[PDB]
Amino acid sequence: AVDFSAHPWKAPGPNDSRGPCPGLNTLANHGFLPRNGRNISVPMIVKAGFEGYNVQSDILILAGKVGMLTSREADTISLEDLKLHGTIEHDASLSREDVAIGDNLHFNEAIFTTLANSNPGADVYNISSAAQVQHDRLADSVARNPNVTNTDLTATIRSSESAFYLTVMSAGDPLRGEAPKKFVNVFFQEERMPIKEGWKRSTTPINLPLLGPIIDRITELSDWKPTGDNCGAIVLGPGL
Amino acid sequence: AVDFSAHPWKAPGPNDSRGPCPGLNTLANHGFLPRNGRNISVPMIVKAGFEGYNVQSDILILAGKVGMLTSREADTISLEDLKLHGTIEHDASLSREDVAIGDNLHFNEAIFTTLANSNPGADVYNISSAAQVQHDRLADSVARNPNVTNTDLTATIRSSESAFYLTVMSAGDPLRGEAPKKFVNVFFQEERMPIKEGWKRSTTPINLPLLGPIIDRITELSDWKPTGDNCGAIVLGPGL
Ligand code: HEM
Ligand code: HEM
Ligand SMILES: C[C@]12C=CC(=O)C=C1CC[C@@H]1[C@@H]2C(=O)C[C@@]2(C)[C@H]1CC[C@]2(O)/C(O)=C\O
Ligand SMILES: C[C@]12C=CC(=O)C=C1CC[C@@H]1[C@@H]2C(=O)C[C@@]2(C)[C@H]1CC[C@]2(O)/C(O)=C\O
Ligand SMILES: *[C@@H]1O[C@H](CO)[C@@H](O)[C@H](O)[C@H]1NC(C)=O
Ligand SMILES: *[C@@H]1O[C@H](CO)[C@@H](O)[C@H](O)[C@H]1NC(C)=O
Ligand SMILES: *[C@@H]1O[C@H](CO)[C@@H](O)[C@H](O)[C@H]1NC(C)=O
Ligand SMILES: *[C@@H]1O[C@H](CO)[C@@H](O)[C@H](O)[C@H]1NC(C)=O
Ligand SMILES: *[C@@H]1O[C@H](CO)[C@@H](O)[C@H](O)[C@H]1NC(C)=O
Ligand SMILES: *[C@@H]1O[C@H](CO)[C@@H](O)[C@H](O)[C@H]1NC(C)=O
Ligand SMILES: [Mg+2]
Ligand SMILES: [Mg+2]
Repeated sequence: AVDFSAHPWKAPGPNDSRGPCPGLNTLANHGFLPRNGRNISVPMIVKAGFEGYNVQSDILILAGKVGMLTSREADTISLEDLKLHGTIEHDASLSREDVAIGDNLHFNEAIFTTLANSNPGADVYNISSAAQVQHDRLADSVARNPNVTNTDLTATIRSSESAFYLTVMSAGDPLRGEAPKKFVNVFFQEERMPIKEGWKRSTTPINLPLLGPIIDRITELSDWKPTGDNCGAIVLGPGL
Repeated sequence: AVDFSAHPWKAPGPNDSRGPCPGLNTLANHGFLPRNGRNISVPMIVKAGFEGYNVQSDILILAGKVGMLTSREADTISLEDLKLHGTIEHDASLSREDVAIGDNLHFNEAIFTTLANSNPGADVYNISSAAQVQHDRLADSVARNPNVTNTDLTATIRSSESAFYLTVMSAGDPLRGEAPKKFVNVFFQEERMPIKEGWKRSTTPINLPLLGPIIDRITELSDWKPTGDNCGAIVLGPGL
């Protein structure tokens, strides 16, 4: 049971911390996480992701504790902290620029155009369109960023993020790996749950067993290859 | 106010969780951390390390949050969880065996002999002896472990651990980078604060600024070289 009327969307104020993740930013914009985007713990993320999206603790504990590395605090982050390049934040994002050549934090409409224009002739994004977008975004980074980092780990994270927008913003069973364009576009562009537009929280739990085959299929269709060393080493904290 | 007399050493029972770290095990054995070694958060580690050893939050937050990755819980570990190979736990330990050829968890006297016999003719261990021990322990792993991992990261972690025993178990200013053998031996062999033997908590804070030059000097004197892969990629969670 969750009451979305008790969780209205509100635009972030000037002192509200927001990060590179539309998932967490949207939860904050609805007060499932603190609207100020600060002093956020893994337990808070677990609860917020469950209440807002029906995303389960398996993925949120795993990703959450990696995310905690990005702050200087014992057990919390600000959402903006997650911009730390090379922990989770990576090149060839769907809606942000690469840090070496631009802003790796804020939503960018020109970057988002690739996703927005994907799956022409359908009213949904799906696994094949998501894979094509990942292929095109990586090619863009390889072309324009001489410092691009593209590893097994970044590629897996990227497919996980695509799987997230396909599942959390779904109309039908998230298993199907497709989501209305109208829902996904609001998610990214406004960091809002598209309630007025007809979206409802999944009644099916979204967990690693559900996401895994979607992730693997997106990767397979994306015609991916590693770059350089292919070293999957994360940055372990800020300012090292 | 911290009262060391209210923190007696007690040997762990068979179901009290202990890990590969003598620093955290000793805090547990004195009740600065829970004696059962479970349900331990980074704030708890920060407070325990301050109270017991005068180790500051900078290093304990950084290491603590990496250590949290080893459990399946949102914000706690058991001490035994820290044995997870390739997060922090590494080959060429001072007092444990390499996981591929033995027990990477428990104190082992035969391994410890190298450290115990270091700095002949003196009643202290110091930076040069610590470096010699690291050189010899790595050589042992290269000789006997077909799955040996030796990277910049493991080498740095090893120097950090040597810097910890030299500073936390010091008699004089921890700056000096030397510790009585009688104190360090009790620390490793019994995971006890050597209070009866004359040890007292440092009155000087032990933080990254203090440890950094000690760590770097231990590395430099150890005649360390890359041997293979050199990708400092940590394991991000259990059972992946
Ligand atoms: C709650 C469900 C979640 C959803 C639905 C979600 C969704 C997404 C999506 C779609 C992106 C890609 C943005 C892009 O490429 O432009 C993303 C990026 C990101 N997410 Fe999440 N996320 C969730 C949870 C988390 C958690 C728990 C963390 C914890 C650290 C996190 C950290 C990030 C980071 C750092 C990025 C930036 C990666 C990059 O594009 O460079 N997310 N998220
Ligand atoms: C800050 C939180 C801490 C975490 C998460 C942590 C974790 C660990 C881990 C996982 C190991 C095993 C590495 C290996 O040898 O394979 C280790 C070793 C060690 N730790 Fe800690 N530690 C912490 C704090 C401390 C403190 C405060 C001290 C102070 C005494 C300390 C001293 C040591 C020493 C001397 C070793 C080396 C043991 C050996 O090589 O046999 N640690 N630590
Ligand atoms: C992408 C992800 C999930 C969504 C997100 O926004 C941030 C992250 C960062 C950590 C990722 C995580 C996963 O989805 C699971 C990953 C990708 C993990 C690191 C390795 C991992 O645990 C794995 O090897 C199997 O999935
Ligand atoms: C080993 C350590 C501590 C324990 C742990 O589980 C994880 C790490 C990784 C990063 C280490 C950190 C330190 O303790 C301080 C170090 C070693 C740092 C990298 C360089 C460093 O910041 C330094 O002081 C000298 O270069
Ligand atoms: C909350 O975060 C701020 C930084 O935004 C930090 O100064 C403060 O100590 C944090 N509080 C905790 C311990 O949760
Ligand atoms: C990119 O790599 C070059 C070396 O190839 C380096 O000199 C430069 O500083 C890097 N730039 C960034 C932004 O990391
Ligand atoms: C995605 O939709 C397009 C257009 O409707 C279709 O051609 C394609 O086969 C779909 N892919 C998947 C994986 O369903
Ligand atoms: C673990 O610690 C938390 C926080 O103090 C507490 O609420 C919980 O009940 C504890 N669990 C156990 C098994 O003791
Ligand atoms: C360590 O002690 C030995 C023996 O007393 C001495 O020869 C050596 O120079 C010392 N090294 C340092 C760094 O103090
Ligand atoms: C360890 O090394 C042996 C011998 O080279 C090899 O057969 C085995 O697969 C290795 N195991 C690991 C942990 O990779
Ligand atoms: Mg990015
Ligand atoms: Mg070890």
